Amino acid sequence: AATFHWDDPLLLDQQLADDERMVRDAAHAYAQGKLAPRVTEAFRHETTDAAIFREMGEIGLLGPTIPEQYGGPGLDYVSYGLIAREVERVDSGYRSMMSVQSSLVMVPIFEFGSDAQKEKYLPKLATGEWIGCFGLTEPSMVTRARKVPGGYSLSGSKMWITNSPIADVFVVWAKLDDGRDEIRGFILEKGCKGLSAPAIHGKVGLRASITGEIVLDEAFVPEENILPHVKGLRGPFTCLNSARYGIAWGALGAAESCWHIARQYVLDRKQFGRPLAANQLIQKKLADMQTEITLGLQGVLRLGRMKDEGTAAVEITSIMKRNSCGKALDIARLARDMLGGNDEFGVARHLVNLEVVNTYEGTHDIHALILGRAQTGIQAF
Amino acid sequence: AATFHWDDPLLLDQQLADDERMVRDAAHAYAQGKLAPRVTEAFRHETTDAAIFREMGEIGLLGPTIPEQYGGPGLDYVSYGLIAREVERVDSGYRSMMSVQSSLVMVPIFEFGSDAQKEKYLPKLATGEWIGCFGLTEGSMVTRARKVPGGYSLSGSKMWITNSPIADVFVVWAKLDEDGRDEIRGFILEKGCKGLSAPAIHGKVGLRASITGEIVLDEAFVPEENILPHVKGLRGPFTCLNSARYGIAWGALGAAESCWHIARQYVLDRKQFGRPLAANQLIQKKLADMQTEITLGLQGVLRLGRMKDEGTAAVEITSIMKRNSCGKALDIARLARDMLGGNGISDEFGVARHLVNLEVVNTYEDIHALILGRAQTGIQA
Amino acid sequence: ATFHWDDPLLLDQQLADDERMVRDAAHAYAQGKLAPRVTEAFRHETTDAAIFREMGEIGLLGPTIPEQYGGPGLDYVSYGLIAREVERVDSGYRSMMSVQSSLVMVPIFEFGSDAQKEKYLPKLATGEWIGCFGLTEPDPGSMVTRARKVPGGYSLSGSKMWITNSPIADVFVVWAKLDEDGRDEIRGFILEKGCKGLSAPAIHGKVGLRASITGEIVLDEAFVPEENILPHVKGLRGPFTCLNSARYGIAWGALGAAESCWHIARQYVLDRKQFGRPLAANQLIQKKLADMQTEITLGLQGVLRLGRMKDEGTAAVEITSIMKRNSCGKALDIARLARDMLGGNGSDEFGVARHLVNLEVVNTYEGTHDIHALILGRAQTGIQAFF
Amino acid sequence: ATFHWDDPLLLDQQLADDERMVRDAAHAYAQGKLAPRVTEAFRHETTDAAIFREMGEIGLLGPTIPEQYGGPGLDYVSYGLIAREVERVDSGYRSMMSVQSSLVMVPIFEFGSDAQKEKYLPKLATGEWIGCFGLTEPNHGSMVTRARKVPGGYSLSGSKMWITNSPIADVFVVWAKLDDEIRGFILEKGCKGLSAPAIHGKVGLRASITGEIVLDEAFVPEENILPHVKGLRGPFTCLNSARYGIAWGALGAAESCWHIARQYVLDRKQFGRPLAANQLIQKKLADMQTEITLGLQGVLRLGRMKDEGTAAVEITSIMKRNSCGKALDIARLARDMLGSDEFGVARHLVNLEVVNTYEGTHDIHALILGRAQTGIQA
Repeated sequence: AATFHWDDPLLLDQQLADDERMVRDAAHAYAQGKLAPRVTEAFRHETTDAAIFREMGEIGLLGPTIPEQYGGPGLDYVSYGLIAREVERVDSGYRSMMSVQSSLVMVPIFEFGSDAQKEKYLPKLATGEWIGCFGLTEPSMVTRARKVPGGYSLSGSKMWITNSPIADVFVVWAKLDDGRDEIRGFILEKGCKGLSAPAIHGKVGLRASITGEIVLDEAFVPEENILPHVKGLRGPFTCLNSARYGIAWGALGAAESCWHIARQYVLDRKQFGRPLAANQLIQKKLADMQTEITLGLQGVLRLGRMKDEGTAAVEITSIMKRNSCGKALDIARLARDMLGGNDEFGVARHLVNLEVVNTYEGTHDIHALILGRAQTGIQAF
Repeated sequence: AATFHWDDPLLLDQQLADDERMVRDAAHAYAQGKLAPRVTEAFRHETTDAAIFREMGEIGLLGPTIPEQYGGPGLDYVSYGLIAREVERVDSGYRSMMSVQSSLVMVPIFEFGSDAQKEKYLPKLATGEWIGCFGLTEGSMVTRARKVPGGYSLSGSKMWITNSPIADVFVVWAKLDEDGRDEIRGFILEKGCKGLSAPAIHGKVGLRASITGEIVLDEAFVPEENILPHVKGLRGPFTCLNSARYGIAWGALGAAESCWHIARQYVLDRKQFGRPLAANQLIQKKLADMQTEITLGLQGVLRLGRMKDEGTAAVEITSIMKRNSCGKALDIARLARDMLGGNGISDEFGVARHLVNLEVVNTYEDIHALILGRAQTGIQA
Repeated sequence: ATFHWDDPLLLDQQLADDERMVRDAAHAYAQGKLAPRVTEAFRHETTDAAIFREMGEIGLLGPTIPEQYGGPGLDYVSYGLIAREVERVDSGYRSMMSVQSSLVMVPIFEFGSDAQKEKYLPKLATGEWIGCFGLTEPDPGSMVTRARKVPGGYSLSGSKMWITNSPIADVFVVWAKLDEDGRDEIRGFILEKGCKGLSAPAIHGKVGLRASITGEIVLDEAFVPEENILPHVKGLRGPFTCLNSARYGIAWGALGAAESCWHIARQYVLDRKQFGRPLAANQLIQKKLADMQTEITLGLQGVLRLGRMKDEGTAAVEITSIMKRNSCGKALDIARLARDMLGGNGSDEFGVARHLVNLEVVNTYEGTHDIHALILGRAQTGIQAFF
Repeated sequence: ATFHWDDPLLLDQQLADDERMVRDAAHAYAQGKLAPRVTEAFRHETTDAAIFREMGEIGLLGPTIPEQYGGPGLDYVSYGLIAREVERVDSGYRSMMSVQSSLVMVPIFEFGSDAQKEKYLPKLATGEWIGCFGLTEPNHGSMVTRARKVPGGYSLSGSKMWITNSPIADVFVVWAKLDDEIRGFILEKGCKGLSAPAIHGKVGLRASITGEIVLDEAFVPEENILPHVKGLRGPFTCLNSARYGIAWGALGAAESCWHIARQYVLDRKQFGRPLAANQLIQKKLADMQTEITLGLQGVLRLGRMKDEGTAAVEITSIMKRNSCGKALDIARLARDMLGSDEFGVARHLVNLEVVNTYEGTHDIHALILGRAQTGIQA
């Protein structure tokens, strides 16, 4: 008769290749060892210790799928997932910091940049010497690029850019007018005249990470700084799609923490002679947590394997990001409502983080509509 | 480059061996061909239909995991599930009939029986020549076996026994006191044997397409050669139930898919405000939830099926999958029912049949939440 | 003061003495005459047309219709109360009644000529004449039933589907488009049983509402004299006023079916044991019982207050959306809750299963759960989201 | 007739003229004085005991207490409308007020001596004296805080936890065992052996100052024990009265979330139109509207029943449980709609998460109600 691992019912551990398991082990060791002791004060006062980029770099956690050639650790998509799951187990803020370097900065430069851009930027982003941000979202994009001698002059604002006040490297999307008017990507650097990055304070969720603007006022960008190999929606969206995948895995790490913190709490606490764990209702909730996490992980894992094999279409990412974020939130709320205080209150932190996460990279509802269109051939917006 | 399959987002078809695809397609052809034309009649009138057993036996779908040595098709657990899903895709009542034969009759005989019992019973059960049934419901059981000359005499009633009013072979579990210990033992019986009655139950709300009844034991004589020698206690009926719940977890997903596909076609065909129903955001969200929940549920039963084939699967996992599958199928059936208008005459009101079937299935035994609550906490409620 | 678990807010004390007496008479009739019928009627899909006369005699047909025309001249609160008592037994019987009242008597009274009113209403009040309402076709703006002017009146061709009472109806109120002067508008026409070109075949093998006979209305150039056209309404206003009336009684009725499933569930857990303990003492069971009580209790406050506002003419049509959506949704959740609490498979308790399939149709008829959400959303925002 | 999206059942029209005045009085104060404070007060867990002064001035404290003792002599419906308007701004503010009214003034008025009543009620009423209520103990009816008879007459030892208002209280209503039964004792700021230190770093209710009560053989003069209550009836009476106020207040918080969510979807655009054009959005809006609309009928009728004398205690269980659960769901719906003023919702949300869980995580009101239906305890 087989052992039952309640904490891994389907033995995900045995579904992994050994280098994958050991990437997971390293990320785990790092987050629990270096981020967990930081998290309570950092979230409380809204502090980001940028040395974190430098830290994840040293052990090869920045841009996991980027080839060794360009300074990356040359890992697969399953490994990218496991890393994100381990970092978010501690805090979603720290997962975002990492999501931005990997998917929103390193990925566009690798996929759409020339050989010189890749050689100049990727090695230093891989180590965390250089910190990246990604400028898409604005306060139908308005930000413009006008051809000038030597390159391009950019004007417009981006808003809600994580990493931007501390960023070395900016991947900015703007419309460039041929007679056709299309979306292009540009690489900018800290120090470029016309480039501002004011910080943003007061966030309710993701408070462990720092966010800001990118303000452009005729910021000169040379010819060698336009991403040569992409035009239109493809650029920004390939980035978002990569990020959603890590977010799919990450939210599940958050969900596991809440689940474990709830589980221990009811083992520990008592009402009317018995530990809370004796309660029938309590056991249904714990069974719900375990079930949804268990299925979610098979979901993201399978997506990882398909992405690795090139058989994964983009709508699968809607399923998993929507599912992980939605279920993680449900689990955080269940866990929250199981607590009677006003320490094990890390749960309250995970909860407000997940409230934000479920709102970014596409709402729960817009992902539903993506699946609805793919099922019906009818757009509902 | 990779195409999306709304009907199989994760490409489960590609996660199978061509072997298991052919087993799946064979069961599909049978069920759509032979069972589907019957079902509305059989459900509405709670008809007694037995020719299904030969039909599935001929094509080697009865007792899939029983070796060829005893007339079985020697298949694995993954293939069992695929067959069960395909039968339930038509009706849970038919899947039920088939579940008794394979899991609750051929399985205990094969596992706990003597060689002679195995060659007497299994090959006739395998072809459907003999219809089996399973007497458990009435650890604290009241049905009793007494030591007598040349064997045992049995007394008691078994309630809600599917296939019983038409069975040729009865696997009855009764308590036997001997030497001081009062353990649980299993017994084989045959049709038309003195002291044995199998009267029917009519007027069921669900599972109507399947004949159910009682087993009535009035000091019924059983030879020594008919007591299952290799099991006493819990492990006897538990083994069978575990096997059945594996099949059920797979089967409920089939019924869930029927409701989903029916609801999807219906909202594409039906128009309101000059516009297909499928154009509505509210409709699309529902279709996204159905697709999500089935897709994850199918990865769940796939993994478990692979884990059983490698002896890596603890019994608690089965509780996860059976609970999830049945739960989610019912929600989906309710979602689909609530999406339809009109009342009973169209094909789409196959949803209503599936619905009441699943209401029975979901409450037949929250036994599984508790099993899992205890597996996590150690504490029983 | 003590607790009434069955009536926490003592709704019984919020009623007027006449309203209370009207309720007890509806209770006495439903329990005495309808309860003994319902199990076989539902199982065999039989409707005893004699029910309509029984209902007529005691003033349950067109409760709000004036005594001039045979109605008992009662207030809206009393109408609701009547619908709750009938639906306590079966939604199929409440259906029969709400059709006669809101979908037949109401439109003739409100829109008809003096001549039509006196010709039709008294016999619909006694139940001598059975009515049915022809709007739904195989939303009303996309209607294809067509009336065309001929010498002496109109010719009607089209098809109506899922029409309760139609196979046994003496009176048919049929909605059809008529191009006239400038505009193609919706008109209501009265038809009698026997009329040439008019057929009402029954529909058989329903999943829900099996206790009420339902059918079609098939018009094949059926002649309608000028005297049979509702003179005093055009367009959506016609069908809608009737539906608003029907939804009000449906919103009260559904709480009746909810109450039955609640009472049945509670008695069951009082009787059954599990692991040596009465099912009643389980915590989760008590949570479900508390949810049922709460939703019913609040749902009743809602429909009563709606009842009051209508009687004093302060109620807008949107408040009917709230209470129809709420009563039906909550009643369905409660029916599902009760069903999931029982083991077995088909007895007295599987009266719940009857109430359940009934409520599944009810939730789906006279505007879906979602359609009423969208009426409410539009009223809150000024932006229509229907299409 | 005209439809009122924001008051579909015309609750205005169900209230007496003086009841509508008291509501608006509380509304005016809340929006005028409390709303401009709340963001900073909440964010930095600062409380301004001036609120007691301002509420006492306009008679919002102990609203059901007779004019004879300095209260406004109002009815239960009025208390409810007051709770609702304060919580509309913040659950923390409502909490401080609800302690003053239901957990201090009510037991003194109900169980006290005429002299205790004359000393404390008037100063509590004006908010010159700030009160608090000592029942809940660190780990725990069967409490451990005990009174033993000394010479005239009592010595109390024990601890009480999560006590709102304590670090700023003038008056302390403590429940202790004495033989063996539960009794209430009045202590005042200054009594030797009595300490009320603050609890900092709360997730929710951050706008109400909270603390503990530590009694180290604190002496209570014999004149200070409540003479007219023994056992469970004492603390329960206070809790039942407070639950009633919370039942109204939770709806006020729910209303703000609904109104904030509504305006947000009206103001914000996506794909060329307002969010409010989305079907998924309108259904949420319709649910919020329905549950609030119904919840209000429920607490209004309960109010009228209290004023009549026709309400058992179990009804308060239905309404508190409903109001808190529904308010919390609505707050979460509202949170999940937002992409700033609007984030008043996140504050209402953390408040409602605390408020819903305050009486244990095992749903005591379901059981009270289940018991009441079956006759069989859980």
